[PDB]
Amino acid sequence: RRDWENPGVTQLNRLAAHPPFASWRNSEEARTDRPSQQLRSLNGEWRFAWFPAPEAVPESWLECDLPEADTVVVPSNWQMHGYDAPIYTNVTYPITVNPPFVPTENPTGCYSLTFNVDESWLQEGQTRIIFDGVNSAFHLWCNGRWVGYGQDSRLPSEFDLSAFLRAGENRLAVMVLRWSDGSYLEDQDMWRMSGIFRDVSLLHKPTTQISDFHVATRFNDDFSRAVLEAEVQMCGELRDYLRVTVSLWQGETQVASGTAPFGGEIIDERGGYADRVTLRLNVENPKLWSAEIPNLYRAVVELHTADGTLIEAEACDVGFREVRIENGLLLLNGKPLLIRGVNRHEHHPLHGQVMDEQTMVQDILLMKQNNFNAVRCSHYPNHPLWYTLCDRYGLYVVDEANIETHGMVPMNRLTDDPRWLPAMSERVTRMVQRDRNHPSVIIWSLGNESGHGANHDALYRWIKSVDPSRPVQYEGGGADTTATDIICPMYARVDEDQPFPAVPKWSIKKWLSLPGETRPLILCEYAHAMGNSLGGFAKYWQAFRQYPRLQGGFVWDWVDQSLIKYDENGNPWSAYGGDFGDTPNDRQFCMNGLVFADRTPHPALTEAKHQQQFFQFRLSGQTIEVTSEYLFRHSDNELLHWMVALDGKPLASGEVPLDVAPQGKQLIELPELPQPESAGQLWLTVRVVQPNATAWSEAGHISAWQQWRLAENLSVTLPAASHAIPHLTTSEMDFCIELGNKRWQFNRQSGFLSQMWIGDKKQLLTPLRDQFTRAPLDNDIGVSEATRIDPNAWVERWKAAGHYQAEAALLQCTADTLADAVLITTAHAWQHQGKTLFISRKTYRIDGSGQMAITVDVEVASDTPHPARIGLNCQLAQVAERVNWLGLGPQENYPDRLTAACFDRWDLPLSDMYTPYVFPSENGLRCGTRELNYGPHQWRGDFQFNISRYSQQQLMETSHRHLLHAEEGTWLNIDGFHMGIGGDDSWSPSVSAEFQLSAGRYHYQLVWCQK
Amino acid sequence: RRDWENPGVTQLNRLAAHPPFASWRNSEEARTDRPSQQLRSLNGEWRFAWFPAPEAVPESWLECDLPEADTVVVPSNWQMHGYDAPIYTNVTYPITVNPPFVPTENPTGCYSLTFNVDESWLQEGQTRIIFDGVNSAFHLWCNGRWVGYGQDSRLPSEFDLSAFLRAGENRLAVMVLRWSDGSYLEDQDMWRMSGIFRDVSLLHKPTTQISDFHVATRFNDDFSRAVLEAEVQMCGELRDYLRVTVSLWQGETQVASGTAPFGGEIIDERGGYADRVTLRLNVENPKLWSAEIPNLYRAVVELHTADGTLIEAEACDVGFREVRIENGLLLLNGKPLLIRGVNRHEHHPLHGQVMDEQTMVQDILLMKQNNFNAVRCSHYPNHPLWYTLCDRYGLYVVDEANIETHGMVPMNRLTDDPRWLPAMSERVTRMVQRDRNHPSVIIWSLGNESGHGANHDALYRWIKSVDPSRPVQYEGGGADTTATDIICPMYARVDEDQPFPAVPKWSIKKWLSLPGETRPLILCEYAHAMGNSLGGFAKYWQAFRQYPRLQGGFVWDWVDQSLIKYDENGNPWSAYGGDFGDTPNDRQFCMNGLVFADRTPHPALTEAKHQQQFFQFRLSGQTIEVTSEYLFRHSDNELLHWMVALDGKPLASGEVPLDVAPQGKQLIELPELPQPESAGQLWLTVRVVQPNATAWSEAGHISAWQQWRLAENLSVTLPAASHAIPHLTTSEMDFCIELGNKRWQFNRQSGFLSQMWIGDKKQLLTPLRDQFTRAPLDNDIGVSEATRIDPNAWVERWKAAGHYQAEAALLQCTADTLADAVLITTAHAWQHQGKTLFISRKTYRIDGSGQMAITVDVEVASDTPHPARIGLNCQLAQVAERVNWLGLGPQENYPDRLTAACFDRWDLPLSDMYTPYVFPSENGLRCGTRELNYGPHQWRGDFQFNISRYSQQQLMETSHRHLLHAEEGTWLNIDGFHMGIGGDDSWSPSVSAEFQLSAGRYHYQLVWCQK
Repeated sequence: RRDWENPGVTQLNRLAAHPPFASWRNSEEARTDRPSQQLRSLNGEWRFAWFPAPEAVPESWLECDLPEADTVVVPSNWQMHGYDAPIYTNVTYPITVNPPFVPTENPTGCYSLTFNVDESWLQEGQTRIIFDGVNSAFHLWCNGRWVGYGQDSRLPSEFDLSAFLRAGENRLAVMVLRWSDGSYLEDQDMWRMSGIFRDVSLLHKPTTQISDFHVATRFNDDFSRAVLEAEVQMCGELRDYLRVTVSLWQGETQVASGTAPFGGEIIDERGGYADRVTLRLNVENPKLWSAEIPNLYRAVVELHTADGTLIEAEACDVGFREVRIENGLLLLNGKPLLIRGVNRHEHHPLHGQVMDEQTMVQDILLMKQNNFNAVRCSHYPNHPLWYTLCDRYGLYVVDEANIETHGMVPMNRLTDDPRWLPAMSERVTRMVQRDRNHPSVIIWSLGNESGHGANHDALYRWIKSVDPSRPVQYEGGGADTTATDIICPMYARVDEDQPFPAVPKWSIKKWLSLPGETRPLILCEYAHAMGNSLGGFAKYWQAFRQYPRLQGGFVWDWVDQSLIKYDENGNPWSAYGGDFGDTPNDRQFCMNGLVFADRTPHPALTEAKHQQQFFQFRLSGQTIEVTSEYLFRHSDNELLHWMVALDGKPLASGEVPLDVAPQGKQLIELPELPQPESAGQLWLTVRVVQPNATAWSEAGHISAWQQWRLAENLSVTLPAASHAIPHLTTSEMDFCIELGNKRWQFNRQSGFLSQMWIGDKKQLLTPLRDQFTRAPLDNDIGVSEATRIDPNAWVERWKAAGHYQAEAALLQCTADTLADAVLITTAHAWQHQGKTLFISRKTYRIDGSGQMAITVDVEVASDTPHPARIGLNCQLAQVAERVNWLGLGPQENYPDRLTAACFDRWDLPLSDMYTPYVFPSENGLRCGTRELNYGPHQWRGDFQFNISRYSQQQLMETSHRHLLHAEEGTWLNIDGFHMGIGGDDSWSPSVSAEFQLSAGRYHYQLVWCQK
Repeated sequence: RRDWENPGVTQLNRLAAHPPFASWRNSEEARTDRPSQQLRSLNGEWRFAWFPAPEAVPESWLECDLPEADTVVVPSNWQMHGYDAPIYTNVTYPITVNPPFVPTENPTGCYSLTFNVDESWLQEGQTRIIFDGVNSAFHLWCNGRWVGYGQDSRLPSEFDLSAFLRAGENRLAVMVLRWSDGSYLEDQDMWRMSGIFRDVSLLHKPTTQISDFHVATRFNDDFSRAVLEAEVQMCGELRDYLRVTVSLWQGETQVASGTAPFGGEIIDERGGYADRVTLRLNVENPKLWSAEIPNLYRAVVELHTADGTLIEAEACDVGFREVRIENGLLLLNGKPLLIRGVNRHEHHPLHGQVMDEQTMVQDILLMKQNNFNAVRCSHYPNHPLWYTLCDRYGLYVVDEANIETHGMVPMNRLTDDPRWLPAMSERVTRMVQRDRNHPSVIIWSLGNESGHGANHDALYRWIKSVDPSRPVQYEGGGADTTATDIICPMYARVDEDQPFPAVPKWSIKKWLSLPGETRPLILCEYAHAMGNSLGGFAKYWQAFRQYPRLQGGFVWDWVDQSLIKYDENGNPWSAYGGDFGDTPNDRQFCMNGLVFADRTPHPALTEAKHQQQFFQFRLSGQTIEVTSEYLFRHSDNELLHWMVALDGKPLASGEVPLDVAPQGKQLIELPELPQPESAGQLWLTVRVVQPNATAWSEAGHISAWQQWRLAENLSVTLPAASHAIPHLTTSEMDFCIELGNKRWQFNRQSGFLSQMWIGDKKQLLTPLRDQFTRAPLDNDIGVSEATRIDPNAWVERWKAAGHYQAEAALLQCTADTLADAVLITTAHAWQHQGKTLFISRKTYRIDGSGQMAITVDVEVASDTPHPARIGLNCQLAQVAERVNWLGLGPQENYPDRLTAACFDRWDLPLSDMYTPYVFPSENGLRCGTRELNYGPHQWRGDFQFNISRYSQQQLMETSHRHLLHAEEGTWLNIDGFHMGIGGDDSWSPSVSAEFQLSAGRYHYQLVWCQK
């Protein structure tokens, strides 16, 4: 029999799902969550062998381990050890589509563990083994005797070893298969790997047990009285002296308690359950749970006797909150939620898909510090410690079933087939049976990207039947199906519509206004941050804040899924799909996160932080309206620090303590602000600072900020008459301008500034030319490769029009001396295959004071695709350690993503000016720049600059950041106009028309001097 | 592995469910439903062995059959052959309740078949084997090689034998187990048996196949234009030249056709199914299908090539009807249905649960002739020929899934467990996949008596998701759960409420009026006809006709489930639970049908026929309002025959042709009716006669009848002065009265009429005494046995009060001669343990003309339970061949069940006066009797008489009808007052207060003479 090739068999001799059990024998040890000695961890050094097929495994492995097998640590994935190549694929299945049959070449991992069991465990009670996760299917042997079979990969599999274990030395043998019929339900967009990637534990229970318990909370309209209903299910012999005690604790203080004997209410004509008992505990003025204030209680269920002798104890964490939907609005504790969620994949920086507590805690801290209040367990149930840490730290959790058949054509082939109805149920129901006691979990999810079938509807309303306390959602079928209470499309745009046949993604504002539609909209996936991305996030959050039924969404996604490889010298470097020999692969589409693999923040994280602030600011006159977006907490750990700056020079500042009610308004009256008579723009900047240290933040954390323009003083002063005039000399090929120390040289053949001299030091390695092309971004490329070309992609439209190939032709290059200046007029045109795309007309005025003023007028054809860039390009010959600039910063910003950057004077190291994206592209641009100082050079005007050690040509050719080599000198790109980056999705043109260079005529002025 | 003890494994290598396939290779052979040679019947002589356990089966059976094995016919049940004892149980499981484990003693039947397969079948195509039903689980071997495993019992199991079959001699070996884990879902109230009880077939298909097809009909508001949507699914290689033709035929006339290549509409983001194709055929003025006019079309689906070469053809029957629910009303074709349904168990008279076409046709004819328009497939899917015969003959079908866990405590133990969610789905989904193309099936059913769980809800709304064309219902959980569109309680009463805890059965009129309730009410089970039963049916149908949302119900049930045993002389006799050694058993609760096991009608069938007439009559003045209850047919084969009778003597009659629109009204004006001056009551009787022969009825069938009282002539004449006076002689112990030939003798010790003499022939074997007790009915006993006594049962209240034990005490017995008569006054009292229950005072007047007038006054105590009877009892010494009576008849009727019997003069054989109920009880009563003639004796008055050869004492002692022996003479019971029989249920007191003898004082007069 081949159980891995049959969807009707998903388990053999596997125990029922339940909430996590520690099997305490002391109620005080359960209350404080002390470790239980009845639970043993089998994590550690296991013996491992690899085989190309399960049939190649010798049967002598069932008796003793092979001498040729290696020692590995469990949990791990054997693709991170050299036994296989991890396979990255987005939509296409990594195997031949032929359900439910897998290829004969099925990689097999044979794990073995030799251990000992105490004799007290064997005399009484039941001993079970728990596998928290095995990818994908596995067969279990205990002492050479077959125990059972498991198929699911993200839910624990539990087997009874009481009749298998022996005193002394015991050997457990697990045969794990890479591919199974369940892998057809596991088409998630991640790295496909395999192995025992989660914890292995051994649990000992008494003869009579606490088999299950369900804890629910019911409230009134005011949330001042609460009823905790705890229903307890036992296994074993029914005895009249058996009693249960349900105790609720806040810290060390008992709040409520209840003791009843076994026996339930009459339900049917035959009676009720004799092995179940329900307890109703009344709580007066409970402390409600939320993402703002995570108030937690400890619920201890003690199965004992009438004498008071404790048999067993099970403890859990209970949060008094109630999540429901009324009037098309999702309410938690009676208040409409605004979801600031993010999609999270379980990707360890070093160990692949093996998750520990440290990475969970770090990820939670960076999400909470960046104003994220929710998280999506995508696309599978997570590690049960993740949920507990979410309850402790206060994050909303959307628990999603491990179902995805994105590679099926059509996508609902398996979900409409009743033959796959059992197996899918085993991936849904058990999940609920594991996670219905966590208050962090507020929304159940059927899965992702599986079309719409009747199995989805059946499992959906099954969850509605068993657990009415949580709303449940599903994307497939167009996000309007009967299988969702919450509208959750992926990558739907704010204003424009994209009507695909029979699954149209209408705009969210239009979607809410459709005839007969009532449900709230929370985006399951939006704002694809794949590389240099996340443009239009301000539009998304403006729509969220303006519309009551637009309640936020989940950003895709948190962390890049890149794997560490090593070069010839052993230096580590991040790698993506296709770097391990896996073919076919979706090349860099595994990196969509807001942080790097080592949890280094991207510049997009600052924009996400600014757009998700819980404090909104409105400057009117000289007063500030501060509006809270907290729903349950008072502003008790926040103060407003304001400052006024004249062109980056501070003038006045102050600190005001914030006292704002939840979703309330506060007025702050600033003192008499300075009124300078010096030229420049006055900027008012406010920041919200937390003085005390929270469990997730440190003392002085900035949670919100805002900037406005105050009164402006335009400069009307005139420069003094420079005593020296520039000498202009005309050669047969060059124009040479002297000002004593400073010498400019223009080449009359190319028409560009050939060379600059200060003393005898050359300053330009390449001439100052025009640039209308950038290194293509991940949003620009989309899903277009060399083999398959997408004509809608921006990079393909640019290279089809010859933007990367067009050659500059010199139309005019004249020079003439003025009274106190030398005037250089140039005029070029860029042509491709006889078609003129761009025409540049520049005027260089060299004054006697030393400044060189460049006026640039660019004509762009309307029929050619809109250029990504209009500016200048040169390579300086000097590498300076510091870069100074008066402008927006200090992070990377773009025309469609700049609301987070503040206008000030920023000084940064040169290496900080380059964003180390794994896939090289355009990066490091700083918008709104009024002044730029680098070495001896100073540039003034209004421009967007990026300064780096890598040319745009090198950034275009190179596919990995570790292959980049620093070039001689420093590459500078000053641009009059720059095009937005997009970010609605990464397979369609996402740049809005307001951020496209579509005017046709552009003008910009620069001043180049030596400070 | 023990697959029969694991709910996660319900099949192994079993093919998907589909509508029935014949695999035609000629479209004309498919259109006419000619037999297909690609389908072979394996029914016939198989080799069979019996084993106490599957482990006791030798493996040599896998190679060749055992020499000790017998030859049986397939299909059959081996409990009908002596290998096992069939077990009857109602609620208690026949095995130890320990799911999913069955006892080690599991009876095993090993079937073997040796056959041959043509070599043309092996060269090309796929050969499969179909088991239409195997009870319960089975393992299959072909030529000694294991093929698969099946678990379901009422749905076909199909296995692929293409890679197993060989040229020449092939052997198939089936191991069938009596008990499995699926038997926990098979707790239906029937005879538990086992074996291959349905057909076994072998089907041959090509390489490319028609795997499935779904046919649906969509209408407009008028039902004049129809769209037939036929969706076709194929298996095999996808070729561009493959085409499908969907042809619709009415007789030999093609109505519509459509041809399209394979390829469907775009459904998801990945596209659509390339192996599916949908055809939309427009039909102009279709002939709608209903139970009144079953208009059928033949739909032929031909998979062929572009050249026109036919590959394969599949044909089905299509009825254009649309069943929906609006405004809380169930509409078929826009008209509100009034269900006249009945519950049917598949019980063959001789072969147990093996159903053939003859029994189906006969059952359908008796249902349609008795005004039944619907049937419930309870509690399991039926034989696929049953549905086809229902479409041909026009019966509505409620298809019910094979799920019932009535023995679980609580009843929803398995249906709330997600672990049983897969298996239950395999019993639901596949059923739909077999029966969604039959227009006879109008209502889907999840099952019966399983409580309410989340699995019921999930499967319910799964059926809603796949098949919206039919409403779907479920009883469990109190019949108000979210798992029903149609309210279907069992045995809910018309007016009185019975509030069980958490599952109350409120009265239907009150149920419809509950706050927030909207759905229509159709009773799934009502009017329990267990033996002498079905009282209050008139109340049920009055409630159905008065209330628009009360749309009828299903009577439980059609046929008695009794098995034929043989005595010492080989004479067959019907037997019930406990007659085969099965213990525990529910003794005669298997016989609840309206017909006997040999399809002999019970007297209750006449009442069912009269209460379900499609014609209602209202007499006003001398005109008759005839109202049709047909919804789709015109009265084209009906005429009204009226007659007027004076005390059973016909006077005038006539025949009027009926011309009534559907649910219309017609006035019939009778001619000048006779006006007799003779004494007596005039009765007007109307009958609806069908002159022509329908497919289900014969020429002259009576479908409805009604009777009214016309003007009455009270008798004021005086009897003549008799010349002779009776001589009265007083003895020391007797009173003797002479009238020449006729001599009466009263015993002065007992006070009763001791003897009657005509000539020298004695006429009484026992004296004429009072009787206040009857042989207890099945409704009177209820669920009370000798071991467990139910105090609420009527028989236990009667025997606890001493009604069957009370002794008559003589208070007064006097005699005195009158002028022309002799007057005998008697007065008794019945006492038990010093408590007087009844007091009888009789007056016997013996006139000189010959008549003996008896006036009886009975006083009944109020605190004692109300007697079932108040009348006289005697045993005549003469057995006459004929019984004549002027009164209601000619069938058995009772005070609460008499609306079907007509008042006339009926002459019947004596053997016809005894109803042969299998469990003996009170029977043969005739109500409203004005005159009774038997031998030389004549009785006049108003009384209820039953005349038989068996005493009430013998009917009480004896438990089987074959043990009854005819006594000397003839037992006669003339009763002044009789108590109703009940029939709302058979476990509670169902007799209404208006039919109980609760007045306290009663009076009746009789006249005894010699005609």
